[PDB]
Order: sequence, then structure tokens, then C-alpha cells
Amino acid sequence: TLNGGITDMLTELANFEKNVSQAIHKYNAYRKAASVIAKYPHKIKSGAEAKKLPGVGTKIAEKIDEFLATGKLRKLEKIRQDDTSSSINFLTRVSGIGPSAARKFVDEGIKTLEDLRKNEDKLNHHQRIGLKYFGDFEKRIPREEMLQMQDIVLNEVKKVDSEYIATVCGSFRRGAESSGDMDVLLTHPSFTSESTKQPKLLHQVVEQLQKVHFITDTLSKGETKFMGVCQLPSKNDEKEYPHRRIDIRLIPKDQYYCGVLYFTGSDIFNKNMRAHALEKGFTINEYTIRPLGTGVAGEPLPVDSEKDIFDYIQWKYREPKDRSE
DNA sequence: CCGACGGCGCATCAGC
DNA sequence: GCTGATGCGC
DNA sequence: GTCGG
Ligand SMILES: Nc1nc(=O)n([C@H]2C[C@H](O)[C@@H](COP(=O)(O)OP(=O)(O)OP(=O)(O)O)O2)cc1C=O
Ligand SMILES: [Ca+2]
Ligand SMILES: [Ca+2]
Ligand SMILES: [Cl-]
Ligand code: NA
Ligand code: NA
Repeated sequence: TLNGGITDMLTELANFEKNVSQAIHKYNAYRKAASVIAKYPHKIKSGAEAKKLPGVGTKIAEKIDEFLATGKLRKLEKIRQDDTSSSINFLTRVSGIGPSAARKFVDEGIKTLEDLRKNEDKLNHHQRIGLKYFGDFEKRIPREEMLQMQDIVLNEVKKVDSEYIATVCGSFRRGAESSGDMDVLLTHPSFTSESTKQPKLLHQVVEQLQKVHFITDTLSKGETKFMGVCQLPSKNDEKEYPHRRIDIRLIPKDQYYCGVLYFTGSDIFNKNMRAHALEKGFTINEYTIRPLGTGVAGEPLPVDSEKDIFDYIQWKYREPKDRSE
């Protein structure tokens, strides 16, 4: 963690711009700079040494100069003191409360955790579940627990239909020792880019996972994305495991590699790769890679591997463990 | 200097 | 009810 | 906030 101070500071500036300012491009800009600094294999000794990185320009260079000299950033010392900025930042930590709803609660005087618990009737369903598990969701999942969650998920899916393949992606597939939550990619041969030969393909799996008391709450559910809550079984006289966020994404079976690339991330890796893809005249989503001609997407190029996606844009292959940008 | 910034699923809302 | 925009999430 | 054209 050679430049942890700097990247914490940038992440905190990024969170401010997203949550308070509602400036999503400064948020991405700060997070890109944070990202490029975190992989820099030297202890940064000045801002001008940092401005040499792509994504670090003049404003951030000055902030890194200030931070190296004093150990803090007055722009951030002030944000920390503004009670309104601090209240809005706190409320966005509840899942389903975003920058707009956070600023709306503050106008009403709902600014603290006790205020939300007294005003549950002002929360939609997602927000209510986010409040319900606010502290559990703050906790990280050790890989050992993700391994048990994987075993349960894969075994329960095989009981529904042995032709399902479920793949755990996200930071787990990149090899992190701990994860924010669980992300499961789901395929079945009945669902392709050409046909849906069976309805309820995601519902049945969700239903089955609810039946064994693994999934405990539904934040949102449609025909290809589930977002909810799960929890490992505990033993006799044992404290319960914290409840965990789980996302299941059903993806057409012939689009697996584009989906698994998407769902392995990281989010910033996906941003840099899809940005670079544009520069090479392609567009990438979780289904296909397509050429650009007028700037309009052409037809899906053939993809047989994650590597074929990298090839098209003239990137050497990067294993999942080296995509934690 | 300036346009452009990755791409999309689900929930909710306005307007018809 | 649908359609498109907005909010919030991955 | 940053950057390539
Ligand atoms: N904006 C995003 N764009 C993306 O393409 N994604 C893709 C890439 C991610 O890896 C994956 C899962 O999302 P998650 O939020 O779970 O990220 P993880 O990488 O798994 O990190 P932890 O769970 O905190 O360990 O979805 C996520 C975004 C979220 O902000
Ligand atoms: Ca995750
Ligand atoms: Ca997730
Ligand atoms: Cl597509
Ligand atoms: Na730079
Ligand atoms: Na939130």
C-alpha cells in the first residue's frame, strides 16, 4: 500500500463529488487517478511525479503536493466539517439511497441512522432492506465464507436443472482474500441470443435458493438480474453469519465470455477496457463486442474466449487476478 | 481550448 | 396501460 | 478533473 494516504484522499474526494456535488464525472475522474496511483510501484514523492501518470493532471497534482507536505487536505478537512455534506454522505451508505434521495432526506431533517429507523415508512422497499442490514452490509466477506456460499449456490442450482452453469465472478474470481458481496453468473442452454426456450429460468433458481433459506430478501428482480440478500447457515449455539448482498445475472449461454468478462470486473478495469475499445473502434458490453462504422454499432464479432475479446482491441491477455484496478 | 467520459437491468415517475 | 426519463444499482 | 484531437 505504497500510496495509501493519497488514494484514500482521492477516493474520499470522489465520494464527495458523487454523493454531494452529484458530479459523476469528477467521481470517475478521481477514481481513475486513485486507480492509476495504486498500481504505481514506487512511493510517490511529489505531485509532478504523479502528474506523469494518465488521469493525474494539474488539480490532483496540487492536492498531492499539499497532502505530502502536511498529511491532510484542507478541502477535505472542510468537507468533513460541513454537517450537510457529512449527513448526505452518510445516508448514501444505505443501499438504495443515492445522492438524490440522500439530499431529499436531509431537507426533511432525516440526517442520522436513528432518524431512518423512526421513518421506515418514508423508505421504498430496497431502502428499507438496506437500512435493515446497514451494519451487515458494511462487513466484508472472507474468501473462506465465499467458498461455502459458492458450494451452496452451485449445488442448489444443480438440483433445479443440471444444465445450469453458475459462475461466481466479481472480486472472488479475481482472487481477492475478501469480497464486498457475491456475484453469480448464470447460464442455461435454453436461453441464448437467438431464443428463450423456457420462461422463469432465473425465478426457479431464486425460488430454490429461497426454499433452503439461503436467499432471505429481494431488493429487485427481473427476468435476467436478481439483486438481494443471502446468509450462510450457522451451527448450534453459534452466532448467525452477517447477511450478505448477492447479485445473480442470467446471461445468454452463447454470450458467456462477454458476460464473464463484464462480471469479473473490476468496474474500473471494465471502464478502461471499454474506453480503450472505443479508441480502437469497437464497443463492448456484457453480451457482445461490436465494431463501430457514423459511430453506429455493427454486428457482433465472433467470440470463443475471454482472450478473443482482448485480441480485437490489441490488448495482451490479463488474468482475472490482474484486473483489480 | 473542447467534447467525451462504459454500458446496461430494475424500480419508479411523469405525461399521455 | 405504455413510453421515455431519472434514480440507483452492478 | 483530465485528456486527445
Ligand atoms: N459500475 C460498475 N461497473 C461494472 O462493470 N461492474 C461489474 C464489475 C464488478 O466486478 C462486477 C461486480 O460488482 P461489485 O460492485 O460487486 O464489484 P467487485 O469487483 O465484485 O468488488 P467487491 O464486491 O466490493 O469485492 O460488476 C460493477 C460496477 C459497480 O459499481
Ligand atoms: Ca462483488
Ligand atoms: Ca455485487
Ligand atoms: Cl448487444
Ligand atoms: Na497525466
Ligand atoms: Na446508496
